[PDB]
Amino acid sequence: GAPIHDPDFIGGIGKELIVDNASDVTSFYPSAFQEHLNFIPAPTTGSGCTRIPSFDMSATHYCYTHNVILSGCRDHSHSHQYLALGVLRTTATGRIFFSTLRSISLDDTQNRKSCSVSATPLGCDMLCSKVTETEEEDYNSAVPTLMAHGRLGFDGQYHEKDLDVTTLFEDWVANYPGVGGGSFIDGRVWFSVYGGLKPNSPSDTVQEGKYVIYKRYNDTCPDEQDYQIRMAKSSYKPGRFGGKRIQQAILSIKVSTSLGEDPVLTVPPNTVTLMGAEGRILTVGTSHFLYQRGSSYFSPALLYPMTVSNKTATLHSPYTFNAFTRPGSIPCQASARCPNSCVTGVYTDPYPLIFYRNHTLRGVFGTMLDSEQARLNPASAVFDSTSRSRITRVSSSSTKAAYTTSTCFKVVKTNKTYCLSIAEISNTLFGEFRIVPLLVEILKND
Amino acid sequence: GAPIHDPDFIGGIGKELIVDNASDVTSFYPSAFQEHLNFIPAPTTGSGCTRIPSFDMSATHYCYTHNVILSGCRDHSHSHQYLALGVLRTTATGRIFFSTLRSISLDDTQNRKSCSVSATPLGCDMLCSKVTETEEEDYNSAVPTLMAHGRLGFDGQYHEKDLDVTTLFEDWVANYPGVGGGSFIDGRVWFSVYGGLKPNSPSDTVQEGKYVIYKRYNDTCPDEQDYQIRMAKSSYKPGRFGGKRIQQAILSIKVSTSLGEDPVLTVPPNTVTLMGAEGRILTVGTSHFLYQRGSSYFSPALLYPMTVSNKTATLHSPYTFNAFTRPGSIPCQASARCPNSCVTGVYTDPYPLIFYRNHTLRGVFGTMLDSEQARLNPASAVFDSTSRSRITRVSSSSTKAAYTTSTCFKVVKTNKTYCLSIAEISNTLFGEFRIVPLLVEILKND
Ligand SMILES: CO[C@@H]1O[C@H](CS[C@]2(C(=O)O)C[C@H](O)[C@@H](NC(C)=O)[C@H]([C@H](O)[C@H](O)CO)O2)[C@H](O)[C@H](O)[C@H]1O
Ligand SMILES: CO[C@@H]1O[C@H](CS[C@]2(C(=O)O)C[C@H](O)[C@@H](NC(C)=O)[C@H]([C@H](O)[C@H](O)CO)O2)[C@H](O)[C@H](O)[C@H]1O
Ligand SMILES: CC(=O)N[C@H]1[C@H]([C@H](O)[C@H](O)CO)OC(C(=O)O)=C[C@@H]1O
Ligand SMILES: CC(=O)N[C@H]1[C@H]([C@H](O)[C@H](O)CO)OC(C(=O)O)=C[C@@H]1O
Repeated sequence: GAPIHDPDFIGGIGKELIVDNASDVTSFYPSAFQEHLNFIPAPTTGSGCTRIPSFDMSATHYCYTHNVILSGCRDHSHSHQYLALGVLRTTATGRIFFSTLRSISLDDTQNRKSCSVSATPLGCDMLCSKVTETEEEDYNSAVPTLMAHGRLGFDGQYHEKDLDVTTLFEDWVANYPGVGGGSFIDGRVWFSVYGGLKPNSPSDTVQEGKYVIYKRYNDTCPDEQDYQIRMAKSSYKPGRFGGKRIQQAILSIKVSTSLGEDPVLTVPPNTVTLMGAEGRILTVGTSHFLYQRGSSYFSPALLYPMTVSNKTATLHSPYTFNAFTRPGSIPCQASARCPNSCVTGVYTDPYPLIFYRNHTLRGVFGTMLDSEQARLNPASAVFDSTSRSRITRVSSSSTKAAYTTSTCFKVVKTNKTYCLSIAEISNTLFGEFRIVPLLVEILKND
Repeated sequence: GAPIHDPDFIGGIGKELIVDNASDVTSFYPSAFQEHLNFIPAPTTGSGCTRIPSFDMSATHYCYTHNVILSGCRDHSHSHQYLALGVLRTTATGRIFFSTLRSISLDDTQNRKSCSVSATPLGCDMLCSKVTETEEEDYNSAVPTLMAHGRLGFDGQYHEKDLDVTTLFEDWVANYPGVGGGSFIDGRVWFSVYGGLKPNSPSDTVQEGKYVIYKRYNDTCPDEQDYQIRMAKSSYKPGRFGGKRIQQAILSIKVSTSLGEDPVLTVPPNTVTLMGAEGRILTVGTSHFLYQRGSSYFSPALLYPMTVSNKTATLHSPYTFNAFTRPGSIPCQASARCPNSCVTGVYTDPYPLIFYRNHTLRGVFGTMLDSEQARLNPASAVFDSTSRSRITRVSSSSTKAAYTTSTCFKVVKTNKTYCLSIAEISNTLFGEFRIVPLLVEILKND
């Protein structure tokens, strides 16, 4: 009898929440922040660093995890992980609360990093990278980044198995997990991923030449056409890692009593994907979406529809929201409209919230950071391809923030739609960051 | 099969930690705060108020609870309690983390306040006072404060039974749990409760003329022996609650599947006890103590030796740790030495740490608010009968704070002793307070 959310939630997890062909996506907006049970551990010392939140939830249980670095967020020697496996429940007065059932600190010699979780029928699958050298150091590591598929079962026990990267990520130099969540689809769990591709490798050659240029809604990038093409053509090998091709990619693994069984990579064509970066594998109802961080020139939040057959996947022309920009360094700030070759941004995923009877997406929820270049002013709101709804603010004052990963669901019992935005926040006295789960109820005008 | 601490801990919970005869109690001291699994939920909204912690850990599991008011700590409207049942575990590296197994939000049609939890073999026993009026108002409500004995079972479910206060606390006008953890002894759960006595009632006339005068160690009170007796006599009828007799008591309930089964109140004779205040029932080894907050004139930490005979217990002359003082308010400041009438102070307890082979208590661990009147600057450390050891600070700046309670334990394996100190700390952005569980390893100078 494995852990399941309370009955008030059954049928309201990971499904298409608001199907309204009439009303305007934006008429829907986030209410003020709600007080729920804060299930994400805060730093217990003045220097402790807790970052990189990853979270997924299936119709039965939810998974969560983050990074813990004793000395400070800058130290990159060792560090452990925190994992949680729980279920949603309600109080007599119908308040909701994330009730973790298994809370453990996974800490041993091995230094995992940038890990992603996903709710599977066995427990909480986690995809990790185990590093020695720094990111910069590893991208030069001719040999591909070491990876391991782990899992925290309903029994509180943890087990993992390193994946044979010398083959799996053969044509790579660096290869880390998208940090965003993974999703379970057809007995398989699909994680996002990116990293470096060994130049001139079989893999590097098919992408060689392939580019793609997504544009802003109302801003037509001036710079001549020949200029834009060439720029994009190179936006896949930024100077940050010495021209190395940072390619997107999606890994799948068979979900069974054997961790890391039947892995399979799927390297989409840059003719459709953009510069590789952190991403999340979403699943709402019957649709699937690959979220990709805006680490390149494109600023608007993206969403590449995903389809699966066999053990591989297929991306498609991305859904986009212009109001959903992210802070980033010039020439790739929040308003950037021209293809360039940078590498910045921050993880801030959009959650599919409103569809059409024809099951096409329309509205999304998530937490952006209003600010051209710096990582400031968290902001929660509903977004359509163009505009933004009334917003709710973490703070009406300038505020330091980081990764924000959202997720919505409904309490059928109290017919209400809630959204969970796990946001990295600045913190005093106890470390650099506090990973707090903001909770909002989706309300609509009249 | 019930939950239980990893074997590395078995034998190191609720026992005498240090048995020394010559070593100076103060030669031991707290390590720098450690980085462990923050198991205490933090606010999630800008106004959420989380206060009044309560902790108790038996040889098998640990219980924890705190209160939560939505609109800010001053609002008296409604409120709900957060609960957690868990056990201690270790990582591959041998680090420790409090792994909670049952995490819930108790919120309903009732308002529970000033609750105290205790680890019973049936789960996590809780005692709360259900309020429908403010404290001042209830201290004038001829009738007794309604209460209930509840319990979060190992299965996750919570159950409670209202007590027949009109008979049980028949001689009281108000009565609440000491907020400080209770203890399980001889098949009954024991809680420290306090409140106001119904003037002229049997329970009240017997404490007539009874008092005690606790003096500081070095200092000496000038005042006449006459002026002293009176002051001490009237310290039990302070002016904050209309001269009512603020009384101290201990409630025992039988631990069984029937909640509230055969409870029994014990009202110690004021020839030994000071004015009624928040308390706690500690059990270290074969020794039972009673901690009494210093809401009256006596500044030093108090630990009343508690012996038990069936359903009733007896108290003895306290152990005073004259260095372990609390912030008061003139004339009852941290330095106070003469008997007076006041209802101030704060909750900051001392856990029985160091013992004589003859079981006599020699030293204690705790965290005091190192100030004279205001509630500022936390500070952890070992305390003997007269002085404080080296100190570990939350911060070296002026830091606002409040309640703090501590429990220590030994990791039999590496034979290392640790003290967990839960303290309400000042917080920013998210609520007026953040309850952070502090962790420290007790060290010996050389
Ligand atoms: C000067 O007017 C202020 O208007 C504020 C609007 S509502 C809200 C917001 O910005 O969304 C609701 C948020 O949940 C709240 N933040 C948190 C963390 O709970 C936010 C803060 O209160 C705001 O940032 C104030 O600093 O407010 C709100 O009514 C303020 O109280 C008004 O003073
Ligand atoms: C203020 O100068 C530094 O003091 C440090 C003392 S140790 C310690 C303390 O106050 O005991 C250890 C505490 O765990 C730590 N606080 C937290 C929350 O982790 C505290 C603060 O880090 C310090 O106080 C800063 O405010 O420090 C130590 O000697 C340092 O080397 C000094 O530079
Ligand atoms: C593997 C790794 O180092 N991840 C880091 C990531 C990375 O630098 C970026 O995705 C460029 O690849 O960025 C950041 C960051 O706060 O922005 C934090 C992550 O820890
Ligand atoms: C029942 C109740 O109200 N308890 C309160 C307690 C009480 O007032 C004291 O024991 C006598 O004054 O004080 C405080 C406080 O920070 O001091 C908080 C508690 O909420």
